[PDB]
Amino acid sequence: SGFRKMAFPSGKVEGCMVQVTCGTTTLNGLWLDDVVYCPRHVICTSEDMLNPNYEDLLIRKSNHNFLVQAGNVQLRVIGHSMQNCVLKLKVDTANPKTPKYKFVRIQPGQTFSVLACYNGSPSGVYQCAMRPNFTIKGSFLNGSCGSVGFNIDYDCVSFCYMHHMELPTGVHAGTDLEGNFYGPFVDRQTAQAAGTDTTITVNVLAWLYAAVINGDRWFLNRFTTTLNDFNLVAMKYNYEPLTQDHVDILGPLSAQTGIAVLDMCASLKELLQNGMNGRTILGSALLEDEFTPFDVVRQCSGVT
Amino acid sequence: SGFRKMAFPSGKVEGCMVQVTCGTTTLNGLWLDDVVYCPRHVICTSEDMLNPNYEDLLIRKSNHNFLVQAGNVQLRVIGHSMQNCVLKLKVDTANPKTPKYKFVRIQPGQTFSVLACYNGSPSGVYQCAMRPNFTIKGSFLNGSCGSVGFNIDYDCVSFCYMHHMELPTGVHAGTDLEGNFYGPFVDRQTAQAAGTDTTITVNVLAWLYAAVINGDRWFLNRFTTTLNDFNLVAMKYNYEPLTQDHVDILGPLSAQTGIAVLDMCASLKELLQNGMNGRTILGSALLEDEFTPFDVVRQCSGVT
Ligand SMILES: O=C(Nc1cnccc1CO)[C@@H]1COc2ccc(Cl)cc21
Ligand SMILES: O=C(Nc1cnccc1CO)[C@@H]1COc2ccc(Cl)cc21
Repeated sequence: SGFRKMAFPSGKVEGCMVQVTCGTTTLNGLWLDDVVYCPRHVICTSEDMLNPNYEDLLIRKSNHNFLVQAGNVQLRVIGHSMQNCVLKLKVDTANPKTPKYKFVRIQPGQTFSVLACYNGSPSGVYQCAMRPNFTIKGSFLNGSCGSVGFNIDYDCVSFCYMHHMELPTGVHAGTDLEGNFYGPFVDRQTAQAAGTDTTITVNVLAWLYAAVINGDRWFLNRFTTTLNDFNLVAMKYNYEPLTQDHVDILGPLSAQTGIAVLDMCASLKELLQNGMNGRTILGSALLEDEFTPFDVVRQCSGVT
Repeated sequence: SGFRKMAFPSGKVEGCMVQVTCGTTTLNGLWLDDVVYCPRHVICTSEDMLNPNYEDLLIRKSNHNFLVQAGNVQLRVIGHSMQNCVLKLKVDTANPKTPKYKFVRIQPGQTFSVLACYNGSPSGVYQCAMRPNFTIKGSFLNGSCGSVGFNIDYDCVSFCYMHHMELPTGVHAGTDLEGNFYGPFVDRQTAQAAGTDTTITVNVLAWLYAAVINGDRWFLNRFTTTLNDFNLVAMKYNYEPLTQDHVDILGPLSAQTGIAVLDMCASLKELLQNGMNGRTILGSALLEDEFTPFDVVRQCSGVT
């Protein structure tokens, strides 16, 4: 009973957080095995962030300039390299708390948990979606750079995001763990356009299924629609066009509830065209798109 | 930049979760030092839950009937006692992962994080408020009993909630860590009235301050109100009456933003009387009451 915006338990990731300091800049690093990963802009001053030449800035740094600390534990840096927008600091000690892990580049519309950190110390955990425009709407202040996003599949942490920047619009941008930005962003203090964003249709439908499962059913109607008709409505309301691949991933929810995917699309069509009429769905007065169909299945079945 | 419903990092609590089995019933326990705490209904069958005589049911149980497991680790039970609605199982080994901790009974309107667990394994973490009627609107399925709610103040975990029951309305009830229920509830399968609930006014005001801090300002107006006038509106809309104690705790947010508490009350008054007019505040289309003023200060300053 009930449905919440749930994050993965963060313990496995907390054990990996370290503080990295280079010169006067301090941010967070991720210590996995004998490597610490962090945003390459740890090597910049504020003066450098205008248009940093990272290759030249890194050439002025030696292993001993990267101060890495995990609480009392001071790590000895024996190598450094830049890969895209991340620095990889080789340390002489493998992290004893390294969980089973993978580095994954997530697709837009997928969800993940963020462990917000400051000075290498975890402050909170929240779940969010990678927007279709490759930004995330997080909660990050100065010092949060290097905080990571992840998913967990039994004992394996799949790291998918490392925080780098807040855009002038207040939304967030970052990279995968190989240092490649999600979206068109560059690690420089310049105003940068985030694309037109859309609502993640398949996630809204998944959440409507979660609502029916939990007893919020008022939005179910006597109608049906087609993918074509539904996509005309999706385009009008800036929703992602629904494909057969999205219908296929909604199969388990359709099977469990007995509500055909296109019938749920007709409920979503009516909600887009008429609004919620002052009512709520799972405690929300808007259509929620931060739950994937897999998240709904996991939460509704009790997966650990 | 940004404001999210953030939970505390759950690692310190994950290290305390164990599975407790008595007969055919399995639920979660909390292993702190050499004691495992769990709901006393672990000693019931479904047949017993109608009107259990817990004293008589526990008399039929010996230490060896309580099977406590923490992954591979099997714990040896050397004592058992019932305190209110919790069982305390003394084990021969202190939990090496016991964090610094306290047991606290929270007040209605306070917030905390829940680590939802099944079979002693953590599945997710979310933040919620203890409703003014002493229920919580969580996400719990069968097997989640014994999952705990907590807050963290630097290195100290204050445990405040242990999950026991889902009411027929789909809301949740549980106890403090001394086994005293929050609210009028009893651990028996009988339909039980949860009181009339109200919206946590001081938390809505705190969240409006968080909104202004983050740039959502459209709801600020040219008006002011008084505590008396505001409380007539609060009563009409089923909000908690605002007191000077609530105004006092909003002091830091008022000081930081320069918006007097009674001016923010006039914005809240206009939102109650006129609705949101199809607009949103911090990504919500309703007035959010699950952030306390302390939560807003912590999140807006970056506390670890
Ligand atoms: O954005 C930043 N930090 C930040 C991140 N998240 C949240 C807040 C902040 C600073 O208030 C810094 C300041 O400007 C740049 C430009 C490029 C990069 Cl890669 C990083 C930064
Ligand atoms: O409520 C329960 N479990 C539960 C909790 N949270 C979520 C779901 C469930 C079961 O679906 C069980 C079944 O009925 C009773 C009556 C009294 C108590 Cl103390 C416990 C229980």
